[PDB]
Amino acid sequence: SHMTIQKVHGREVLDSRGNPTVEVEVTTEKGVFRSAVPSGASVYEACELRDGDKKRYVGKGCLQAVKNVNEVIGPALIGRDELKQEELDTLMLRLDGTPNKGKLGANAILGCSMAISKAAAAAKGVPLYRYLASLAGTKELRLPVPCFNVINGGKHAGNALPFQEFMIAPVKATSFSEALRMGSEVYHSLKGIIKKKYGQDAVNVGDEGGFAPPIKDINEPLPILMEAIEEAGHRGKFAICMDCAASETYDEKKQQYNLTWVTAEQLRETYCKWAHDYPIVSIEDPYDQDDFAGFAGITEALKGKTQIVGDDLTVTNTERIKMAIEKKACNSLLLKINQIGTISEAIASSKLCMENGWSVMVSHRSGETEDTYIADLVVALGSGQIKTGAPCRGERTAKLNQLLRIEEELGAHAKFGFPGWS
Amino acid sequence: SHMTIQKVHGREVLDSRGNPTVEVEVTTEKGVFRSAVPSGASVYEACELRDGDKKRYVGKGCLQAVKNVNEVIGPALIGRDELKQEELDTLMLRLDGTPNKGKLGANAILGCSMAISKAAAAAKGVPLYRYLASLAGTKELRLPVPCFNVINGGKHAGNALPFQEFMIAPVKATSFSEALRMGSEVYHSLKGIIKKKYGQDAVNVGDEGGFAPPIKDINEPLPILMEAIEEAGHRGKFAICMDCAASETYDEKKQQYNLTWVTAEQLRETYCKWAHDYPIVSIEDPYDQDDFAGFAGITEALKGKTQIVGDDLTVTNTERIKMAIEKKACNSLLLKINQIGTISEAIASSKLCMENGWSVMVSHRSGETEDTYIADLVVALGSGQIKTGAPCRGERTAKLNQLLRIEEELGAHAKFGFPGWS
Ligand SMILES: [Zn+2]
Ligand SMILES: [Zn+2]
Ligand SMILES: [Zn+2]
Ligand SMILES: [Zn+2]
Repeated sequence: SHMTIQKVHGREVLDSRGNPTVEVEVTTEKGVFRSAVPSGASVYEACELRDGDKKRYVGKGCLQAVKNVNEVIGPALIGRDELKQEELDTLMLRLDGTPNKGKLGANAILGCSMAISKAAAAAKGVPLYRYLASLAGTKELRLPVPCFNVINGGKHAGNALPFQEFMIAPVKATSFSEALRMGSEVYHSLKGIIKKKYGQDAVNVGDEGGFAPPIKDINEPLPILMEAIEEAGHRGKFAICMDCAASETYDEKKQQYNLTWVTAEQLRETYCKWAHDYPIVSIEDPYDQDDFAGFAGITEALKGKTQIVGDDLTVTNTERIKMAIEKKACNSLLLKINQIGTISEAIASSKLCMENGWSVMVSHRSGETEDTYIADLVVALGSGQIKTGAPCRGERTAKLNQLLRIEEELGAHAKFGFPGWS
Repeated sequence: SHMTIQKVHGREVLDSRGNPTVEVEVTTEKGVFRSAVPSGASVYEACELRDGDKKRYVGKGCLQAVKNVNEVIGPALIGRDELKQEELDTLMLRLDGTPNKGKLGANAILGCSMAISKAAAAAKGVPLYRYLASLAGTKELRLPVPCFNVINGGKHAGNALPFQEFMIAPVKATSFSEALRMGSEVYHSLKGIIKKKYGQDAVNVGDEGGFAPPIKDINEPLPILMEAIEEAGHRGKFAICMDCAASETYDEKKQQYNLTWVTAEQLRETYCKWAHDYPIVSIEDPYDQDDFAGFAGITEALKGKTQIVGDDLTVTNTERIKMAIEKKACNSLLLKINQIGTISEAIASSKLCMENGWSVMVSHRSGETEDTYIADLVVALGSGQIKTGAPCRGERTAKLNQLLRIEEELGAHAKFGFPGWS
């Protein structure tokens, strides 16, 4: 019939770091719907298909993934009812036939899954976040507390700092508008504080908009963030979220954490000390991707005070998530749609986790685009936690602006934040 | 009647640096059309209205500008035919009544002018760039050579480098696709070259996605860019564009250029030496905003080999442009829509310049957004020269991706590049 999918086309585009990624457009009677796939540039993840042709983009081309969209998936979608998300996502999973989307590519299937949901939402006559909420059966929509990336370390910075991300979050804000503003003002106080204590050539930013100051000391980042919060004029209104990415400094051969050498229990120490002294309400990957025992041991320890977020642990993987749920290895799931492959599965994983008392933090990827899907997504799941970078760089601010638009659209009574952090 | 403007709404959003700016939406029977205003964070420019309220965004709020959209311009636009660009833009100029748009604000009028053109294009049934080309009477559309920002100096970097921007341009590319790819690959070779000669904590990027290495030497940037071009594998396919922003180091009290102290004729020297030895096909603001005599003296000197681009000289100002045209102070106009205020005037200035043999380089602003208007604009004017930053950072890549979409849409026969640089 009529209101059916008419065209499906994919193409190569650049992400925020100059690397190619996939973009898909689904055309229907109501228009053209386009979605772009994020990239993290980093085993449990769904397969991201790259050309590997050193002649183009240093082998990072996505021509094969685009081709799979234009030649295999697209033609199977022509004529189909875009309203059937689960049915269409299932078709693509079956079209691929492998557990990790290795034949067609997760970066080929995801663009389609996303664009389909956008076309279906338009067909229904409601914004994306509303269509996705009904899809996820979400009872209450809500604007998330944005966790802004402001200080980099580890593999991220040519620093003396081992841990990865240091974030600030306006938990006490009463609206996303105020939240975004506060985050912004603090980000600027920080820029000025870092320029004074490290120099002008120290405020340039990393992939996520945050700073990578030459921090040569480990108990320096937290206090500097408190000072920036203080100076911005928002003392007591923020909390802190960390992403240790502890795997990047762990080798079993030693069962060591070279920060110098420290171990787990001798690590669960630094954490507790930082979670007792600072308002750190969330720690991501405090341990290695497989140190389950250590994972669950820091989860019940900091329970009620600091959520433990799984990333290199859950890798947004179904099997991996259930292993974590069973061993209580963590209580917060970082949701990266491109690590799983489809929206039906992404939503399924969020629901499974929330059903087990877990919280969900929707996040971006190191390599983002002007795409704003996760903005509508985080609101549709009503999780109240998202991480799309510092309030700097277009691929980050595009999401923050979309959240502003969603709030305005919902009205003064729109709910804001994570109830456990307010 | 029917296909008329139904709603006009403005709001505050964040640009790529965390600072507020204006965004406008024009709703018609065919949909919602939104455009965001760029910001350069820097006398001849049209007025950018800021709140000046230190309580919000350090006085950078744009509530007054948004309010002017929602309360003065918007209501005057309800019911109007969006097809009449010049008529509607003229109305807004008259609504403001001041030569510099100081009553309503250039950042209030521009969003409206832009969104109106988008709504009119949809009403006509053609993409934005096509509607704008007919509006500008452009005879031949063409994809521009992108001039990528890769090395920062002056007020831009805590460098020992005085001059502002150093850009690379794939002039010999045969298509925008190839152009974007080459630019990207070189950008990556550069990242690796700079990391080796300056360190890991030296590849973080500036506002425009480029690098601000600790270059402590002045004849270092050019050779490093040639090396990066060479290594990427595109020897002889690139050219170089510079933005001296010579005003930032000039004080008449002295009539000096503190690079140390050098003068004009003793500056026109370094330029010539760099334009004789390197493939520098374009120099922006080689002199102070008022050193006309020096401006025209370097224009006929490097004529045929290196275009002289006016920025702090022309400030996209009508009166300023005519003074330059008369004295042959330069031959290339940097086009910044938010420096003038409306699309009719922006297009008028481009046509006036091209009619006098000048070239036109459409550009972004230090503070951009996920907006992609200038992508369709540069193509609509058929100038073949645009500058939207390095192939890094979403507010820059969003434009580069839009250009990719425009090319694909035009077809294999689509023209690419600036004929004088090919
Ligand atoms: Zn990170
Ligand atoms: Zn992580
Ligand atoms: Zn610049
Ligand atoms: Zn300039």
